[PDB]
Amino acid sequence: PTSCNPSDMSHGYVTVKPRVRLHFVELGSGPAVCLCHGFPESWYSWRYQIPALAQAGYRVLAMDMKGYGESSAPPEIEEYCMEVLCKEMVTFLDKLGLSQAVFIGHDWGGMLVWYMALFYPERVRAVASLNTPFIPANPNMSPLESIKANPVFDYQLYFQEPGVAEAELEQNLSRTFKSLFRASDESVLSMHKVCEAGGLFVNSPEEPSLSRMVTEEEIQFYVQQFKKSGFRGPLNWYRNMERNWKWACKSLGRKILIPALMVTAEKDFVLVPQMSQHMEDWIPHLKRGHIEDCGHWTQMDKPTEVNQILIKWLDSDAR
Amino acid sequence: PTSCNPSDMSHGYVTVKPRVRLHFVELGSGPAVCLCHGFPESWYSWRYQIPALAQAGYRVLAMDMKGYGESSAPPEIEEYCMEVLCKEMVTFLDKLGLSQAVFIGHDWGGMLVWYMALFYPERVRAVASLNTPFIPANPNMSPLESIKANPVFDYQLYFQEPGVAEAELEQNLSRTFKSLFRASDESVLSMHKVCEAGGLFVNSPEEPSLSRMVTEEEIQFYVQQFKKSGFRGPLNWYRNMERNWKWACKSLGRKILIPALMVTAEKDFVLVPQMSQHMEDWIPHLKRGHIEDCGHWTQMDKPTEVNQILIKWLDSDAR
Ligand SMILES: Fc1ccc(CCNCc2ccc(Oc3ccccc3)cc2)cc1
Ligand SMILES: Fc1ccc(CCNCc2ccc(Oc3ccccc3)cc2)cc1
Repeated sequence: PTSCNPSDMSHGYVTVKPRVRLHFVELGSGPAVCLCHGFPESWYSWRYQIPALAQAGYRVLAMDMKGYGESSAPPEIEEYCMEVLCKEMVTFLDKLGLSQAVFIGHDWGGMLVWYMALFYPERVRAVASLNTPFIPANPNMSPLESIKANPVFDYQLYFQEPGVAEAELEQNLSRTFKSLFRASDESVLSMHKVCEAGGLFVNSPEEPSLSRMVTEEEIQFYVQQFKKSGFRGPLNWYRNMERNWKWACKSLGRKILIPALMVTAEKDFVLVPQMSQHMEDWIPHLKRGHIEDCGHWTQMDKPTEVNQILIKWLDSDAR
Repeated sequence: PTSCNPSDMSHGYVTVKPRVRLHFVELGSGPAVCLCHGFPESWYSWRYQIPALAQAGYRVLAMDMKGYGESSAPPEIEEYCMEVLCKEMVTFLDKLGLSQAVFIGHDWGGMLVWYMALFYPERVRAVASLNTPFIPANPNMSPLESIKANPVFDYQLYFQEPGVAEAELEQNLSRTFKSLFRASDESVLSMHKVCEAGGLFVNSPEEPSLSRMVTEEEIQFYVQQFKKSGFRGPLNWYRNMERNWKWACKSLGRKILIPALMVTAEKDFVLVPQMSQHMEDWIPHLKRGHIEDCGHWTQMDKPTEVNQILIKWLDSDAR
């Protein structure tokens, strides 16, 4: 599928707060579709979707989320809680003069678009998440109790204290992204042996091989971007579990009423399909997509399939 | 009417050639409307139109034309001929993934959108010019002969040799813009005594008064921008008369077929309404607007009237 050359794009910048400006890439005409990547990614993670959606009749805005790439990376950890992040995206729409947009996210980005749909449905024409499900906040279950429940979520504990995961992730960026951006069958990480035996990459190859999903050129683009601000800002998306929990609790007792799409990935072994089992009771107008042989990095892994699911869903529920 | 605060806008950048990048301001959703200012202006000259068009259902892209503001200002004089300028605007659309846009221009910008309509009608949904008429090139009349015919066009002779007009225009920028941006009844310039008696401002007040059209704050914004690249780039739009003439001649014998609007200003004493007298024979689907009591700086002078004319015309001929 057609990808993007970064220098052949239109680049947009919007100031949402005094020292915070968001950067995005824009292509196409028609209804606005805002794409929100996950950790640790970039607008470039949507490179196979951007020209496909534009060609289908949509105006695509692919974000560099806060902390990433050309967007500002404020130092404070609380700048990366979901409450602040969502209101900045509302300001973003305001500054662009957009009454609403379609929101499509993946990973942390998918969590963000769910909460955009939940607290600002007025500004969200339609919402779609890849991998990330919407589970209502349990006001009786603290976040630490639920993380320290399912063992696959232990890498988030290693991500908590500032400076620790930054050091491992920044020490060699080419190794970091070549180790992460892999299909499920090529995976070199055990996300559970994380917090009692070194770190993320302690038992990974020092010079890992290049996944079938990516070229060397695409690895070096990610490498170049995370040389701008490093991994602190991206990691701070994990370091507000308790505030996100309290904020999410303030909405308990309301459903998401707008058109919605949930796309699950068979081989995403952390955000497993089954975690989405009962979103129908909270999201009455939910449509579904499901992709076989697809790991976590869904847009890179199965670009054709995701393109067909999104366009099919946009043409029937967003327009 | 609602204006714009510059820092509350979305700013876009597109690279159309190796050392040339165009800057624009963007607001709204709906059909694309590209606004192209004149000499010596800025995207800010459309400040009263941008929020009005967006509110009427249009996606506004207000350009900093080449040589101006935040857009690149290459040094070569030939970079500012109409042939190069128009193809860069085509590349601009390409990079944004826009099959076509509405083009609205004023002054030199209006000349540019006429030639966009003439050589690239496929990419122009509809075209509108304020003040600037479309007169077909006369292949028997050299440009110097026709300028040295009507005496009001003698300031263009003073603009020819590089460095001369730059010095007068840059010596005090606050004086330059306060002397230019005036209603017809407040005018301090005789554009004909230009080339045999000093220059543009030799018999103008050293500290001119502030026109009823503008505040001090708006003057200082123009002042701030023309501190970036100066007046050379803007002046170079006048220094390719013979190439524009030869290029325009290569199209003789064709009409402009697309929907079109010509807006004349009663008190524009250089681009007088009567210069547009016979554009109907070359532009069959031409609509007209006309604004009384309006000088050259049409968007600043009569903002309400221009807003009503454009929106009325867009809703019936562009959508
Ligand atoms: F190989 C890889 C590489 C990166 C990842 C990132 C996945 N993390 C996204 C995410 C989505 C929701 C989150 O909120 C919580 C928090 C606690 C419990 C349940 C949900 C926290 C993180 C996964 C595998
Ligand atoms: F007070 C002011 C301040 C600025 C201006 C600028 C007006 N100039 C725009 C323009 C439009 C077409 C042009 O092409 C020619 C060239 C020769 C003959 C006929 C048309 C040349 C310039 C006027 C009055």
